[PDB]
Amino acid sequence: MGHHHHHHSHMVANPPASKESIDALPEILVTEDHGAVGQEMCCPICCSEYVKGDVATELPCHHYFHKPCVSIWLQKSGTCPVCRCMFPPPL
Ligand SMILES: [Zn+2]
Ligand SMILES: [Zn+2]
Repeated sequence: MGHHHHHHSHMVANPPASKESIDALPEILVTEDHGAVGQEMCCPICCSEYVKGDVATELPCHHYFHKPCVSIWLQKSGTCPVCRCMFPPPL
């Protein structure tokens, strides 16, 4: 039920991460035996599936995405799309 649309969440906005902190994340080469990596078979950011050849990574809050796309997202929204937790992780 989306009757009241509070589109802008948070009173204070979350800052974007630095590339250095993202590049330091574990690089997971998506192999052909990996149709899904710790989640669905689809990378929400790309609305596309996981196949051999793409580069995945794991956010410290245990959430997998493609490194290429998450590196841009984290510097744009600085939040894990699935849990809305900040990156780098809050305290
Ligand atoms: Zn992706
Ligand atoms: Zn997360």
